[PDB]
Amino acid sequence: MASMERFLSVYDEVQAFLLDQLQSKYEIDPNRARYLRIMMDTTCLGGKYFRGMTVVNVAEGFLAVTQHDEATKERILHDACVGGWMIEFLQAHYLVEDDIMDGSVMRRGKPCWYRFPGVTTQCAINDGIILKSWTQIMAWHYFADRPFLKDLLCLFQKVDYATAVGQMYDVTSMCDSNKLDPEVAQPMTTDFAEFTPAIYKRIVKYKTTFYTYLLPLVMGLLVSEAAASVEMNLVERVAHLIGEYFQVQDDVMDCFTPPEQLGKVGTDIEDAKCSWLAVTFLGKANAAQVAEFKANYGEKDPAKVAVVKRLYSKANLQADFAAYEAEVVREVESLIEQLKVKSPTFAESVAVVWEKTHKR
Amino acid sequence: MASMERFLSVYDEVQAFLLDQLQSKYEIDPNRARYLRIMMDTTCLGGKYFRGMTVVNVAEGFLAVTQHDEATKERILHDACVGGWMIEFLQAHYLVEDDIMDGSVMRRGKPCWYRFPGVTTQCAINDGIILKSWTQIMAWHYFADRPFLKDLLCLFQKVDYATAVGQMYDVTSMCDSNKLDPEVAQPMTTDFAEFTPAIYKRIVKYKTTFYTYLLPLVMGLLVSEAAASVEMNLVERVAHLIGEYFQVQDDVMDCFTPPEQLGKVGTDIEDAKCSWLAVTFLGKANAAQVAEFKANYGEKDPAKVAVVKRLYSKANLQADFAAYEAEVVREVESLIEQLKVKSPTFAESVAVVWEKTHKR
Ligand SMILES: CC[C@H]1CC[C@H](N2CCOCC2)CC1
Ligand SMILES: CC[C@H]1CC[C@H](N2CCOCC2)CC1
Ligand SMILES: [Zn+2]
Ligand SMILES: [Zn+2]
Ligand SMILES: [Zn+2]
Ligand SMILES: [Zn+2]
Repeated sequence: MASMERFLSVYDEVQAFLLDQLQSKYEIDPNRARYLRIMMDTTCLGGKYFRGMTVVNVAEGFLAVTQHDEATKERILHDACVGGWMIEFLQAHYLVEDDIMDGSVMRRGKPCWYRFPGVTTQCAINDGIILKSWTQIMAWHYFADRPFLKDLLCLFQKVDYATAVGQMYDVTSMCDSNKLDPEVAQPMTTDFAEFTPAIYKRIVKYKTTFYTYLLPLVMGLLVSEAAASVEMNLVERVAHLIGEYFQVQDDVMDCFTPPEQLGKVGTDIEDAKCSWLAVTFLGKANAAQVAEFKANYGEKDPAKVAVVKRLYSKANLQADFAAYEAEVVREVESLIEQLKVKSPTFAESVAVVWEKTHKR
Repeated sequence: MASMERFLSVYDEVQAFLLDQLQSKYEIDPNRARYLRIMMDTTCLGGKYFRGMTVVNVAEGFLAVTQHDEATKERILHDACVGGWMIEFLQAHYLVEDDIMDGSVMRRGKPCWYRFPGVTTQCAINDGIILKSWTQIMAWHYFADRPFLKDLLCLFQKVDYATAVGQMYDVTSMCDSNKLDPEVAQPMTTDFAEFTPAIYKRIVKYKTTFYTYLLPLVMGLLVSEAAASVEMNLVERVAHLIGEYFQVQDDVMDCFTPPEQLGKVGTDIEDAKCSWLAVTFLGKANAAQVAEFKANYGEKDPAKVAVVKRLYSKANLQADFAAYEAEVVREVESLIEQLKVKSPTFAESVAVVWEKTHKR
């Protein structure tokens, strides 16, 4: 059975489980069940399933090099699908709540869940809570007797928390740290002193890399009972690196990829986000250019946003991107090596992850 | 050591742990640590700590009848405090997100967290996520080697999910079930056919009783290693009953307790909530009164809200409350009995829970 077909089948099975348990154990009625099935489909399906599929792909790699009964291979693949769906639903939880937080209009060329006429923010916040609770219901049901249950739950729990901290770093990235104060409305930075490479790195590492790269790779190891084929410090370092790279790309596309191809109107400029472009720009600009950046950044006025766009386009940022890109290709290859020692299999999965990221 | 002093001390210890781990392991900076410490204090302190204190009180009851070393008594009390704080922080998570969902202004005579000038909804949604993640960080840290770890986590997980489902039942309680549809904006019910005792009961059971009553009692048993001193079906039935009773009181006070004494302007009438008053009113009203209720309910106009208030006050609802109150006193006493068999200790704790609820 092809891996995608398997992964999508398991969604139908998990959905049916969740909804069936709502009726048999939570006293739900058919119309509320239907609303939650619609919610589930709309918030969880539609992407490429990169994150869930990585869990499957890692597990399929160990299956080729490890002796097992047929029934065990099937169980391991089924566990990888369920775990992959836990990461997809975790993502979904975050997408729903982030879109509410940020006033987003569209994602994947379709309205944000909260903007659906019969949803509203009042329901969408809680819909998002339910999405994350589902991930735990899946874990406890499907993995109740698995030796990896504790490690999976503890790992999931740490990644979730990192992601939340990451969101906090992100939403506060345009404030002066020393000005943060629940009692006082937060002004945007005037100096941009906190738009550094290290600070950017901290945002991206927590907000994205933990859930997008670390968790799918390690989940694959956990369901394969194969955490000993790796040096965990290496899996960390490689995932952080691939993760950062991926966010840099999204940061560049927010600005420069047409809204139709992007699936949303990018607003990082008007939101004053600490993006790769703003940081990298500020790292090379002269005093006149820094002045002009400061006069136009984080402002809804399209002229001022077009001013920021002009500075970036004129600053030869492609040269900086290319150089960052060469250094990451370099470091990632070195990490794949250092992993190839213990597991050609895992190094190969990490190689494929890297390729899908690099080639998008 | 008095139990409250102990419980509050453990908060300072857990806070210090959480914040220290953010700095040593999540790369946090002092001003973001301060923002989260403020967040934590403002969202988690200020109530009576009924829910967390019940965990402690249950455990103190078993300590009086069970042989243990001093060091073990201290460990059990410390575990009960931590677990009690997990329920308090779970509550906090829900209060923060609910207040955002509902457009609330005040709770406990102070502004809702999201309304604080340097918070905003963009941050408060995620602050709420962090609050719930904290409960898991506490559990994994403090209970890492405890035999009850799995049962605690699985229980916590089910209660959380029930609470979320409960919120869904609550926010949709004024819609016709057959009209729920993410694609279509939801009109308020015109027939009130779903304002029944059974339906009300389903809302309250999921939204409130699981986290307020079931979880503190069972957590106390779990940390005491004492789940065998009880028939779990009885602990369930008694908690549902005490839980319903408590919500009926809050439903009555939303309407009839002055805003200064209540700590918020009650809006159940204008929100068209399926409250004990609306259900009980509709269960005894004549055709003329039902007409008048339908013409005035779920409307911001203070005259129409004062019209609903007049109907209730004229409908002799105190007679219905008194009768409900006698039947619950009756059934709760019967349940305490049925529990007294296996554990005078646990029956006594449940007796105290009941008294604190009944006497408020
Ligand atoms: C294309 C890169 C995107 C992927 C989605 C990322 N965040 C969405 C909301 O919170 C979770 C993570 C932001 C970067
Ligand atoms: C005095 C009774 C109150 C206690 C708080 C209840 N809910 C608040 C928001 O979600 C969690 C539960 C509503 C009833
Ligand atoms: Zn965001
Ligand atoms: Zn982006
Ligand atoms: Zn509410
Ligand atoms: Zn209320």
